[PDB]
Amino acid sequence: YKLICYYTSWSQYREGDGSCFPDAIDPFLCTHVIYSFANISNNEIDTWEWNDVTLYDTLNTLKNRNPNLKTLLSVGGWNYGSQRFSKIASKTQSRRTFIKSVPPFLRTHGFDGLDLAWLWPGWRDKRHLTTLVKEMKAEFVREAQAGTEQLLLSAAVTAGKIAIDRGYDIAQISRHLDFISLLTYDFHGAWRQTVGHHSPLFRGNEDASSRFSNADYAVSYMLRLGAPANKLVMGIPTFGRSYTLASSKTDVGAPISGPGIPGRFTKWKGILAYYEICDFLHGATTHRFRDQQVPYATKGNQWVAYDDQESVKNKARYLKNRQLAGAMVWALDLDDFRGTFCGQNLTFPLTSAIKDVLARV
Ligand SMILES: *[C@@H]1O[C@H](CO)[C@@H](O)[C@H](O)[C@H]1NC(C)=O
Ligand SMILES: C[N+](C)(C)CCCC=O
Repeated sequence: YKLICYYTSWSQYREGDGSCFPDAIDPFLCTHVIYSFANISNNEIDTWEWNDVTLYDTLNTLKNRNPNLKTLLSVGGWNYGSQRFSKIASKTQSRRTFIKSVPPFLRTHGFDGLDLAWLWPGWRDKRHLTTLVKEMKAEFVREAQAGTEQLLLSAAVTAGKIAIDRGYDIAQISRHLDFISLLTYDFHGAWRQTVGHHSPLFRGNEDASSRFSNADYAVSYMLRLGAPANKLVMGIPTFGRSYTLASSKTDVGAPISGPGIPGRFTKWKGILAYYEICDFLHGATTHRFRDQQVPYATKGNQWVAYDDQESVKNKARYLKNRQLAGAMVWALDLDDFRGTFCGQNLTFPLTSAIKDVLARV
Protein backbone atom coordinates (compact mmCIF):
# COMPACT_ATOMS: atom_id res chain seq x y z
CA TYR A 1 0.00 0.00 0.00
CA LYS A 2 1.15 3.59 -0.32
CA LEU A 3 0.75 6.03 2.60
CA ILE A 4 1.21 9.52 1.11
CA CYS A 5 1.52 12.24 3.73
CA TYR A 6 1.63 16.00 3.31
CA TYR A 7 3.78 18.33 5.35
CA THR A 8 2.91 22.06 5.02
CA SER A 9 5.66 24.79 4.85
CA TRP A 10 3.68 27.20 6.99
CA SER A 11 3.19 24.85 9.96
CA GLN A 12 6.71 25.92 11.19
CA TYR A 13 5.36 29.34 12.25
CA ARG A 14 2.67 28.18 14.64
CA GLU A 15 3.12 29.27 18.29
CA GLY A 16 4.56 26.96 20.91
CA ASP A 17 3.77 23.25 20.42
CA GLY A 18 1.82 24.03 17.22
CA SER A 19 5.25 24.63 15.57
CA CYS A 20 6.08 21.70 13.20
CA PHE A 21 9.37 21.26 11.34
CA PRO A 22 10.09 18.26 9.09
CA ASP A 23 12.35 16.57 11.70
CA ALA A 24 9.20 16.01 13.75
CA ILE A 25 8.24 13.39 11.11
CA ASP A 26 8.83 9.68 11.87
CA PRO A 27 10.89 8.44 8.89
CA PHE A 28 9.05 5.15 8.85
CA LEU A 29 5.47 6.40 9.35
CA CYS A 30 4.71 7.13 5.61
CA THR A 31 5.89 5.69 2.30
CA HIS A 32 5.92 9.09 0.58
CA VAL A 33 6.01 12.56 2.22
CA ILE A 34 4.88 15.49 0.05
CA TYR A 35 6.19 18.98 0.95
CA SER A 36 3.54 21.72 0.29
CA PHE A 37 3.76 24.15 -1.58
CA ALA A 38 6.26 25.26 -4.22
CA ASN A 39 5.73 28.52 -6.17
CA ILE A 40 6.01 29.16 -9.90
CA SER A 41 8.02 32.34 -10.52
CA ASN A 42 9.42 33.43 -13.87
CA ASN A 43 7.40 30.44 -15.18
CA GLU A 44 9.75 28.13 -13.23
CA ILE A 45 9.22 26.03 -10.14
CA ASP A 46 10.60 27.86 -7.12
CA THR A 47 10.72 28.04 -3.34
CA TRP A 48 7.93 29.67 -1.30
CA GLU A 49 9.14 30.23 2.27
CA TRP A 50 12.36 32.21 2.86
CA ASN A 51 13.89 29.06 4.40
CA ASP A 52 12.48 26.31 2.11
CA VAL A 53 15.97 25.35 0.99
CA THR A 54 16.75 24.49 4.70
CA LEU A 55 13.48 22.66 5.33
CA TYR A 56 13.74 20.72 2.07
CA ASP A 57 17.12 19.55 3.46
CA THR A 58 15.58 18.74 6.83
CA LEU A 59 12.87 16.66 5.14
CA ASN A 60 15.37 15.03 2.82
CA THR A 61 17.59 13.99 5.78
CA LEU A 62 14.76 11.65 6.88
CA LYS A 63 16.00 9.34 4.10
CA ASN A 64 19.24 8.84 6.10
CA ARG A 65 17.16 6.89 8.61
CA ASN A 66 14.79 5.45 6.04
CA PRO A 67 16.39 5.10 2.61
CA ASN A 68 13.15 3.65 1.04
CA LEU A 69 11.16 6.83 1.92
CA LYS A 70 10.19 8.87 -1.13
CA THR A 71 9.59 12.61 -1.08
CA LEU A 72 7.79 14.85 -3.53
CA LEU A 73 7.30 18.57 -3.80
CA SER A 74 3.77 19.85 -4.48
CA VAL A 75 3.43 22.91 -6.65
CA GLY A 76 0.31 24.99 -6.57
CA GLY A 77 -1.97 25.13 -3.53
CA TRP A 78 -4.70 27.77 -2.51
CA ASN A 79 -2.51 30.88 -2.19
CA TYR A 80 -1.11 30.16 -5.55
CA GLY A 81 -4.14 30.84 -7.69
CA SER A 82 -6.10 28.74 -10.22
CA GLN A 83 -5.62 31.68 -12.63
CA ARG A 84 -1.83 31.70 -12.15
CA PHE A 85 -1.69 28.03 -13.02
CA SER A 86 -4.08 28.53 -15.98
CA LYS A 87 -1.74 31.08 -17.58
CA ILE A 88 1.27 28.74 -17.41
CA ALA A 89 -0.46 25.58 -18.74
CA SER A 90 -2.51 27.21 -21.57
CA LYS A 91 0.49 28.58 -23.56
CA THR A 92 3.00 26.20 -25.14
CA GLN A 93 5.96 28.42 -24.36
CA SER A 94 5.19 29.03 -20.62
CA ARG A 95 4.33 25.36 -20.26
CA ARG A 96 7.71 24.26 -21.68
CA THR A 97 9.66 26.69 -19.47
CA PHE A 98 7.89 25.31 -16.44
CA ILE A 99 8.30 21.67 -17.36
CA LYS A 100 12.01 22.13 -18.13
CA SER A 101 12.66 23.77 -14.85
CA VAL A 102 11.19 21.01 -12.72
CA PRO A 103 13.73 18.04 -12.87
CA PRO A 104 16.85 20.13 -12.13
CA PHE A 105 15.20 21.86 -9.16
CA LEU A 106 13.96 18.56 -7.75
CA ARG A 107 17.36 16.90 -8.19
CA THR A 108 19.08 19.90 -6.53
CA HIS A 109 16.78 19.67 -3.53
CA GLY A 110 16.71 15.89 -3.23
CA PHE A 111 13.08 15.24 -4.14
CA ASP A 112 11.95 12.10 -5.86
CA GLY A 113 9.07 13.63 -7.75
CA LEU A 114 6.53 16.34 -8.29
CA ASP A 115 2.96 16.58 -7.06
CA LEU A 116 0.67 18.76 -9.14
CA ALA A 117 -1.76 20.68 -6.87
CA TRP A 118 -3.57 23.02 -9.26
CA LEU A 119 -6.57 24.09 -7.10
CA TRP A 120 -8.49 23.98 -9.44
CA PRO A 121 -8.75 23.88 -13.28
CA GLY A 122 -11.93 25.46 -14.80
CA TRP A 123 -13.78 23.95 -17.78
CA ARG A 124 -11.49 25.99 -20.11
CA ASP A 125 -8.47 24.40 -18.40
CA LYS A 126 -9.30 20.64 -18.61
CA ARG A 127 -7.57 20.08 -21.87
CA HIS A 128 -4.46 22.10 -20.78
CA LEU A 129 -4.10 20.04 -17.59
CA THR A 130 -4.12 16.96 -19.75
CA THR A 131 -1.34 18.36 -21.90
CA LEU A 132 0.66 19.51 -18.84
CA VAL A 133 0.48 16.06 -17.24
CA LYS A 134 1.45 14.25 -20.45
CA GLU A 135 4.34 16.60 -21.24
CA MET A 136 5.65 16.69 -17.64
CA LYS A 137 5.64 12.89 -17.56
CA ALA A 138 7.45 12.83 -20.92
CA GLU A 139 10.14 15.19 -19.54
CA PHE A 140 10.58 12.85 -16.58
CA VAL A 141 10.94 9.82 -18.87
CA ARG A 142 13.60 11.75 -20.85
CA GLU A 143 15.44 12.88 -17.68
CA ALA A 144 15.62 9.23 -16.36
CA GLN A 145 18.01 8.51 -19.29
CA ALA A 146 20.81 10.26 -17.36
CA GLY A 147 21.00 7.42 -14.98
CA THR A 148 18.96 8.35 -11.90
CA GLU A 149 15.68 6.64 -10.88
CA GLN A 150 12.78 8.27 -12.83
CA LEU A 151 11.02 11.13 -10.97
CA LEU A 152 7.52 10.39 -9.75
CA LEU A 153 4.52 12.45 -10.92
CA SER A 154 1.31 12.72 -8.88
CA ALA A 155 -1.69 14.99 -8.69
CA ALA A 156 -4.17 16.15 -6.04
CA VAL A 157 -7.68 15.93 -7.37
CA THR A 158 -10.80 17.28 -5.74
CA ALA A 159 -13.50 14.73 -4.79
CA GLY A 160 -16.68 16.67 -5.75
CA LYS A 161 -18.29 15.30 -8.93
CA ILE A 162 -18.86 18.83 -10.21
CA ALA A 163 -15.17 19.90 -9.85
CA ILE A 164 -13.98 16.61 -11.33
CA ASP A 165 -16.25 16.88 -14.40
CA ARG A 166 -15.35 20.58 -14.83
CA GLY A 167 -11.53 20.25 -14.79
CA TYR A 168 -10.14 16.79 -15.19
CA ASP A 169 -9.87 14.27 -17.94
CA ILE A 170 -9.37 11.42 -15.48
CA ALA A 171 -9.05 8.68 -18.12
CA GLN A 172 -6.20 10.52 -19.84
CA ILE A 173 -4.27 11.96 -16.85
CA SER A 174 -4.40 8.61 -15.01
CA ARG A 175 -2.27 7.07 -17.84
CA HIS A 176 0.71 9.30 -16.99
CA LEU A 177 0.45 9.88 -13.22
CA ASP A 178 2.08 7.44 -10.77
CA PHE A 179 -0.81 8.12 -8.36
CA ILE A 180 -3.82 10.41 -7.91
CA SER A 181 -4.64 11.65 -4.37
CA LEU A 182 -8.36 12.19 -4.12
CA LEU A 183 -9.27 14.97 -1.76
CA THR A 184 -12.17 13.16 -0.02
CA TYR A 185 -12.55 15.66 2.89
CA ASP A 186 -14.16 18.83 1.55
CA PHE A 187 -17.79 17.68 1.23
CA HIS A 188 -19.23 20.35 3.62
CA GLY A 189 -18.05 23.84 4.82
CA ALA A 190 -19.52 26.98 6.41
CA TRP A 191 -20.89 28.06 2.95
CA ARG A 192 -23.69 25.74 3.91
CA GLN A 193 -26.05 27.13 6.51
CA THR A 194 -26.06 24.02 8.57
CA VAL A 195 -23.78 21.63 10.37
CA GLY A 196 -22.60 18.64 8.33
CA HIS A 197 -19.58 16.41 7.86
CA HIS A 198 -16.91 17.20 5.24
CA SER A 199 -15.43 13.70 5.14
CA PRO A 200 -18.25 11.15 5.41
CA LEU A 201 -17.49 7.71 3.96
CA PHE A 202 -21.19 7.15 2.89
CA ARG A 203 -24.25 9.33 2.35
CA GLY A 204 -26.24 7.95 5.17
CA ASN A 205 -30.00 7.29 5.07
CA GLU A 206 -30.23 10.83 6.63
CA ASP A 207 -31.32 12.31 3.30
CA ALA A 208 -30.18 12.93 -0.28
CA SER A 209 -30.27 16.61 -1.21
CA SER A 210 -26.93 15.70 -2.68
CA ARG A 211 -25.82 12.10 -2.91
CA PHE A 212 -22.36 12.44 -4.38
CA SER A 213 -21.01 14.40 -1.31
CA ASN A 214 -19.25 11.36 0.22
CA ALA A 215 -15.97 9.46 -0.22
CA ASP A 216 -17.54 6.25 -1.54
CA TYR A 217 -19.30 8.14 -4.32
CA ALA A 218 -16.05 9.86 -5.27
CA VAL A 219 -13.96 6.69 -5.25
CA SER A 220 -16.62 4.84 -7.34
CA TYR A 221 -16.81 7.77 -9.77
CA MET A 222 -13.03 7.99 -10.28
CA LEU A 223 -12.89 4.26 -11.00
CA ARG A 224 -15.93 4.64 -13.39
CA LEU A 225 -14.07 7.43 -15.17
CA GLY A 226 -11.06 5.14 -15.68
CA ALA A 227 -8.64 5.87 -12.90
CA PRO A 228 -7.13 2.39 -12.30
CA ALA A 229 -7.61 1.23 -8.71
CA ASN A 230 -3.86 0.75 -8.50
CA LYS A 231 -3.35 4.50 -9.05
CA LEU A 232 -6.04 5.91 -6.83
CA VAL A 233 -5.17 7.04 -3.31
CA MET A 234 -7.98 8.01 -0.93
CA GLY A 235 -7.53 11.25 1.18
CA ILE A 236 -8.13 11.11 4.92
CA PRO A 237 -7.95 14.31 6.94
CA THR A 238 -6.25 14.74 10.27
CA PHE A 239 -7.97 18.19 10.77
CA GLY A 240 -11.70 18.73 11.54
CA ARG A 241 -13.95 21.58 10.63
CA SER A 242 -15.74 23.72 13.17
CA TYR A 243 -18.95 25.77 13.08
CA THR A 244 -20.64 28.25 15.37
CA LEU A 245 -24.16 27.02 16.16
CA ALA A 246 -27.13 29.41 15.57
CA SER A 247 -29.45 27.71 18.05
CA SER A 248 -29.26 25.09 20.79
CA LYS A 249 -29.88 22.41 18.16
CA THR A 250 -26.78 20.20 17.68
CA ASP A 251 -28.42 17.58 15.57
CA VAL A 252 -28.54 16.53 11.88
CA GLY A 253 -29.58 19.75 10.06
CA ALA A 254 -28.79 22.20 12.87
CA PRO A 255 -28.41 25.80 11.72
CA ILE A 256 -25.11 27.63 11.84
CA SER A 257 -24.05 31.25 12.09
CA GLY A 258 -20.57 30.80 10.51
CA PRO A 259 -17.32 28.81 11.00
CA GLY A 260 -16.11 28.02 14.50
CA ILE A 261 -13.76 30.16 16.46
CA PRO A 262 -10.05 29.75 15.63
CA GLY A 263 -7.93 27.11 17.31
CA ARG A 264 -5.33 28.25 19.84
CA PHE A 265 -2.56 26.99 17.62
CA THR A 266 -3.79 26.81 14.01
CA LYS A 267 -5.54 30.25 14.29
CA TRP A 268 -7.89 29.84 11.39
CA LYS A 269 -11.66 30.03 11.82
CA GLY A 270 -13.52 26.90 10.69
CA ILE A 271 -10.54 24.45 11.05
CA LEU A 272 -8.88 22.61 13.99
CA ALA A 273 -5.83 20.28 14.11
CA TYR A 274 -6.43 16.88 15.64
CA TYR A 275 -4.31 17.85 18.67
CA GLU A 276 -6.64 20.84 19.17
CA ILE A 277 -9.62 18.58 18.81
CA CYS A 278 -8.29 16.13 21.48
CA ASP A 279 -8.27 19.13 23.80
CA PHE A 280 -11.75 20.31 22.69
CA LEU A 281 -13.25 16.89 23.50
CA HIS A 282 -12.69 17.60 27.27
CA GLY A 283 -16.13 18.63 28.35
CA ALA A 284 -17.70 18.07 24.89
CA THR A 285 -20.55 15.79 23.93
CA THR A 286 -19.60 13.22 21.26
CA HIS A 287 -21.80 11.71 18.60
CA ARG A 288 -21.21 9.57 15.48
CA PHE A 289 -23.13 9.72 12.27
CA ARG A 290 -23.89 6.05 12.06
CA ASP A 291 -24.60 5.87 8.36
CA GLN A 292 -21.81 8.22 7.28
CA GLN A 293 -19.43 6.45 9.77
CA VAL A 294 -17.69 9.58 11.08
CA PRO A 295 -17.78 11.49 14.40
CA TYR A 296 -18.72 15.01 15.50
CA ALA A 297 -18.54 16.72 18.93
CA THR A 298 -20.02 19.87 20.43
CA LYS A 299 -19.38 22.16 23.47
CA GLY A 300 -21.06 25.60 24.13
CA ASN A 301 -21.96 27.10 20.73
CA GLN A 302 -19.14 25.20 18.87
CA TRP A 303 -19.71 22.10 16.72
CA VAL A 304 -16.74 20.16 15.20
CA ALA A 305 -16.87 17.41 12.49
CA TYR A 306 -13.69 15.40 12.67
CA ASP A 307 -11.95 12.09 12.16
CA ASP A 308 -10.62 9.87 14.94
CA GLN A 309 -8.67 6.62 15.27
CA GLU A 310 -11.86 4.60 14.61
CA SER A 311 -13.03 6.53 11.57
CA VAL A 312 -9.56 6.59 9.99
CA LYS A 313 -9.17 2.83 10.44
CA ASN A 314 -12.58 2.34 8.95
CA LYS A 315 -11.56 4.37 5.86
CA ALA A 316 -8.30 2.39 5.59
CA ARG A 317 -10.33 -0.90 5.63
CA TYR A 318 -12.58 0.51 2.96
CA LEU A 319 -9.90 1.53 0.53
CA LYS A 320 -8.04 -1.85 0.99
CA ASN A 321 -11.42 -3.59 0.20
CA ARG A 322 -11.66 -1.57 -3.01
CA GLN A 323 -8.02 -2.55 -3.70
CA LEU A 324 -6.92 1.10 -3.99
CA ALA A 325 -3.27 1.98 -4.11
CA GLY A 326 -3.42 3.38 -0.55
CA ALA A 327 -4.24 6.45 1.60
CA MET A 328 -3.26 10.07 1.54
CA VAL A 329 -3.10 12.16 4.76
CA TRP A 330 -3.73 15.97 4.95
CA ALA A 331 -1.67 16.66 6.99
CA LEU A 332 1.21 15.46 9.21
CA ASP A 333 1.41 18.77 11.06
CA LEU A 334 -2.35 18.60 11.92
CA ASP A 335 -2.13 15.07 13.45
CA ASP A 336 -0.93 14.96 17.11
CA PHE A 337 2.61 14.95 15.87
CA ARG A 338 4.00 15.60 19.40
CA GLY A 339 1.94 12.80 20.78
CA THR A 340 1.11 14.77 23.95
CA PHE A 341 -2.45 16.03 23.37
CA CYS A 342 -4.56 12.93 22.91
CA GLY A 343 -4.10 11.13 26.26
CA GLN A 344 -2.00 8.37 24.85
CA ASN A 345 1.64 9.30 24.55
CA LEU A 346 1.68 8.29 20.96
CA THR A 347 2.93 10.51 18.20
CA PHE A 348 0.84 10.66 14.98
CA PRO A 349 -2.05 8.65 16.39
CA LEU A 350 -4.26 9.09 13.28
CA THR A 351 -1.52 8.46 10.72
CA SER A 352 -0.12 5.40 12.61
CA ALA A 353 -3.80 4.06 12.87
CA ILE A 354 -4.05 4.24 9.08
CA LYS A 355 -0.50 2.69 8.64
CA ASP A 356 -1.37 -0.27 10.87
CA VAL A 357 -4.60 -1.17 8.92
CA LEU A 358 -2.79 -0.91 5.60
CA ALA A 359 -0.08 -3.29 6.95
CA ARG A 360 -2.62 -5.94 8.00
CA VAL A 361 -4.46 -8.61 5.86
C1 LIG B 1 5.69 33.44 -6.32
O1 LIG B 1 6.06 33.85 -7.60
C2 LIG B 1 5.41 35.10 -7.95
C3 LIG B 1 5.53 35.26 -9.45
O2 LIG B 1 6.91 35.62 -9.67
C4 LIG B 1 5.95 36.25 -7.07
O3 LIG B 1 5.29 37.48 -7.40
C5 LIG B 1 5.64 35.88 -5.62
O4 LIG B 1 6.21 36.77 -4.65
C6 LIG B 1 6.18 34.45 -5.27
N1 LIG B 1 5.72 34.21 -3.91
C7 LIG B 1 6.54 33.89 -2.91
C8 LIG B 1 5.95 33.69 -1.54
O5 LIG B 1 7.74 33.68 -3.04
C1 LIG C 1 -5.45 26.81 7.65
N1 LIG C 1 -4.42 25.98 8.34
C2 LIG C 1 -4.60 25.87 9.82
C3 LIG C 1 -3.09 26.45 7.99
C4 LIG C 1 -4.41 24.63 7.76
C5 LIG C 1 -5.04 24.95 6.39
C6 LIG C 1 -5.31 23.61 5.83
C7 LIG C 1 -3.87 23.43 6.24
O1 LIG C 1 -3.27 22.44 6.11
